[PDB]
Amino acid sequence: VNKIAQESKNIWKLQRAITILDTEKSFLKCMRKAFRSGKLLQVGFTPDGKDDYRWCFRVDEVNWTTW
Amino acid sequence: GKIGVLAYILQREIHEPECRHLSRKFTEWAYGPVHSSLYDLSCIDTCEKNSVLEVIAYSSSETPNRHDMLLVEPLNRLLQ
Amino acid sequence: KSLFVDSYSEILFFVQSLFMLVSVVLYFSQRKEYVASMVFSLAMGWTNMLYYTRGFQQMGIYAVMIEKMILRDLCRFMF
Amino acid sequence: TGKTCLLKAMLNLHNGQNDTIALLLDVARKTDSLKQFVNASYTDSYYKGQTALHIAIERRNMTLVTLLVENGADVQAAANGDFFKKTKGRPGFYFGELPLSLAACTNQLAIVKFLLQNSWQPADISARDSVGNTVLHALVEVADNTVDNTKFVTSMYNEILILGAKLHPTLKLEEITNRKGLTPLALAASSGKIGVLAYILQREIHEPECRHLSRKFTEWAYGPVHSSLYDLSCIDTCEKNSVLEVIAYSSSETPNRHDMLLVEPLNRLLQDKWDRFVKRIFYFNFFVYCLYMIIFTAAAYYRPVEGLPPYKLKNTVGDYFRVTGEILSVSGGVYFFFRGIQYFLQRRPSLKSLFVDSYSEILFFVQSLFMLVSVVLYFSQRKEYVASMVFSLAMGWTNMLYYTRGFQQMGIYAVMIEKMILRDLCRFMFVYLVFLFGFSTAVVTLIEDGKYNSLYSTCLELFKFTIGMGDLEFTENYDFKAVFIILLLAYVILTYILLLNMLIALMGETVNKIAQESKNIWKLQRAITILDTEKSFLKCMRKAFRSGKLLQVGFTPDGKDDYRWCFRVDEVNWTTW
Amino acid sequence: VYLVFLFGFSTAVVTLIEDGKYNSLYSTCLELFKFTIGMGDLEFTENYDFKAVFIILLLAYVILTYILLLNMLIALMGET
Ligand SMILES: CCCCCCCCCCCCC(=O)O[C@@H](COC(=O)CCC)COP(=O)(O)O[C@H]1[C@H](O)[C@@H](O)[C@@H](O)[C@@H](O)[C@@H]1O
Ligand SMILES: CCCCCCCCCCCCC(=O)O[C@@H](COC(=O)CCC)COP(=O)(O)O[C@H]1[C@H](O)[C@@H](O)[C@@H](O)[C@@H](O)[C@@H]1O
Repeated sequence: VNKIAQESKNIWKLQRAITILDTEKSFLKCMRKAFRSGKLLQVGFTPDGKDDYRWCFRVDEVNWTTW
Repeated sequence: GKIGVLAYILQREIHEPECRHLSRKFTEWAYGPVHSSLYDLSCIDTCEKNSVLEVIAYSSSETPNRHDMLLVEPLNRLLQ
Repeated sequence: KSLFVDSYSEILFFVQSLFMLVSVVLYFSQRKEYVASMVFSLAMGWTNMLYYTRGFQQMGIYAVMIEKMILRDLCRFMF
Repeated sequence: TGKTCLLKAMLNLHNGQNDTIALLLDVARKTDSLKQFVNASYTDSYYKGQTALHIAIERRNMTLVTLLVENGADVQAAANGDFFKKTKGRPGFYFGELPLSLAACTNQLAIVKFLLQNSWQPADISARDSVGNTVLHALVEVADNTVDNTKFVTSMYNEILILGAKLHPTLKLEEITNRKGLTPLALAASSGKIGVLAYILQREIHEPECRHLSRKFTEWAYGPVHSSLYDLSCIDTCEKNSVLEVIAYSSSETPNRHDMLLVEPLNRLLQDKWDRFVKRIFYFNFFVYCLYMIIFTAAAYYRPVEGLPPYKLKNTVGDYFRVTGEILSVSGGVYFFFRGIQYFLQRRPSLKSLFVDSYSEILFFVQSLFMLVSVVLYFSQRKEYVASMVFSLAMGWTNMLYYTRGFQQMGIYAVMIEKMILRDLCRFMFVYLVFLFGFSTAVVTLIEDGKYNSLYSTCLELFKFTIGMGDLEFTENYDFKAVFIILLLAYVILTYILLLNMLIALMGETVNKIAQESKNIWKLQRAITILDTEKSFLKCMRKAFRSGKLLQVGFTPDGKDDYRWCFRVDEVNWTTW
Repeated sequence: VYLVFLFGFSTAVVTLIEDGKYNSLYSTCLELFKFTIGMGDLEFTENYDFKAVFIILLLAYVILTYILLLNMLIALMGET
């Protein structure tokens, strides 16, 4: 038990990930809300004049250094 | 199971002209110490065949770091 | 080999169902031994309840620890 | 949104420069007027109140700050839009809404000093935002107990105090309260900002005309030895938010509520209070409770065995003693009942703090409830009162462990018992009960027309394995003996060999990790005991107020002298002669 | 701690019992002690009413002393 704590957390997270993927693959209801994060424009400037919408996922962060 | 390369790619941010579009991590706003980043998630959440989540989850049990790869930041937050 | 070194829960649920089906066959085969099958399935069914401890962080991690104890320490000790 | 061209230009700076800003300001001057232009601000509910000065500060552009202030910008413009509120469910950044608090919250000391000591419009250092929080309150808010954050927050807090004293010697910044009545010290204590609290409580300022601001003073220092003094104002006692009261009666969600009492003056003060005042009272309370439980045990043990209570009192000594003990036991039950109600009413727990914390008061209340139910059944002519009474009796004896606090060795042991029950026994009992019920159902299904053949008897019979009494051949009323024995062996292996030994391993793992947490929790438990004792006190005793009214500096900002009830701590150092 | 638990539940059980073979603080104290050494009968008497109360008391005692406290003692001695 002293040695498998982190391994146990990792395996649990993997087991939950498998459950999630099976649920989203089955879904029994033609639900599209399983597709998360929203179709946002990251740059809006591809190598050509077009804009790129890339389904990005938002993460807030706070840092008190490197002002 | 090349966790290092995966960790690099998923949060790659390129600060120069004509190579911004190559990034997969973008910073939208940053007021003070607070800033809101955006991860790409193309071919992570869903795609034609090889979604990264599908590839890791349905790995063959011999991949070296199949347990650790999900600790990479955007994947952990996305699964939660 | 991947069939047995990994995906234990699929095996256990499948074996539960196998015992159930053998129970049905014996039941309609006019053998009392269907009871012998049924109880085994019943026992396994309740132990397979632990499959659902995932989704609960404390209990899921605990269940993984139980799994690993069975595979490593209980196996060596029992031999 | 309502943003003007100036605000658009300010949000687009190239290496901190944008020449069109001075162009727009000069044009505004020459057109009609500037004061409305330079104070233009957003109107939408998200960025409401944001103005160019805020943008200058957050961009860390000194030049624009100086220019905008010079041109008559409002240094008291409050940005109270939704992005500038706490609002845990939305993104944003709280900083106190004011340019001075914004400068302080972003580690920009030069801008703070300029805003305070500019020629055109100096900032009001005592100003308060919509929440009532002034700069010091905001600085407490932005703390998160991390090293790099805490360093600058403590430093800026120090510097703002120095500047406030120099500019307004008669102003007492730390005495300002927000809408909640909290001073920055009380706010730091309530919110668990242990770093800032540790800074404040032992603050020492070595310079003339700022000595009075310190809270740690050195009276004499002969050689390596020197005797320091801690202020203890608003720690030991005050109007509302005593620091000890704030920490002890925290809502259990405060991050560092266990750690905050490790701060030196608090720990020494609590120990002094204990030894001087509370130790004797607590021991006496323990003695009284022991007498109560002995009397209750004696009353219950000698209950009559005839049917149909209540029972006629026999004119004999033993029955007089029995009914006397019964009356006293019911009295004590009522006492703990009303104490539980009083605790609930005074603390008003929000139905989660009622269960996730304060287990002792719940247990004593439950004991008293069982006593009252016992009385009701007793006079209701039901023998079932016995069923109630015994539970109360059992709980009463186990509640004796409540008094293991106040003993350093035993209280830690009691805390570890609590943690074992809450973590490891709960997880084990869930899994064990799943296995037990599953195999019980299997075995009782196999058994037919036997003595057992029933869920209760088979469950108990399998449970006997856990206590080392499993028969392993308790019945033959089945067919397929091989199936029966296989089930029992599998149950034994899975539960007895694996799970109990795994429980031992996990308890060993847990004990290795909760040593310091146990010391902190025990210290907190004893602190709560001390505060309750000094709060009730039943005699109007003034010895509870410790440390003695000493003169610290004797030189306030005016010629008055300061008597601050300081607490003396003697210390030695064999370095830095 | 163990003696507090033992005495508390002994007094509870001997209170519940009436006019039995045990019906005495010593006999019940010894009988509950037998659980600690792995010899607890768990049905040592029926001289009561309220069987559910009796069995609930014994199970609570067993859980608190045998399962919790003894394993806790082992863990603490390991730390020591
Ligand atoms: C007569 C009665 C006999 C019953 C005997 C059985 C008792 C336990 C029953 C409890 C049920 C728990 C369960 O359902 O199975 C547990 C483990 O079961 C065992 O330990 C079998 C011991 C044989 C988790 O199974 P899982 O599918 O998650 O396997 C994990 C992969 O998924 C994951 O990707 C990783 O590769 C990870 O390394 C894998 O483990
Ligand atoms: C039929 C018979 C059954 C008896 C069942 C019960 C047996 C145990 C009886 C032992 C009595 C010990 C006791 O009297 O209670 C112990 C806790 O024991 C339990 O775990 C009860 C589980 C229910 C201390 O409770 P405490 O009030 O100190 O809670 C702490 C706060 O005070 C502190 O400020 C912190 O917030 C900390 O996080 C809190 O924990």
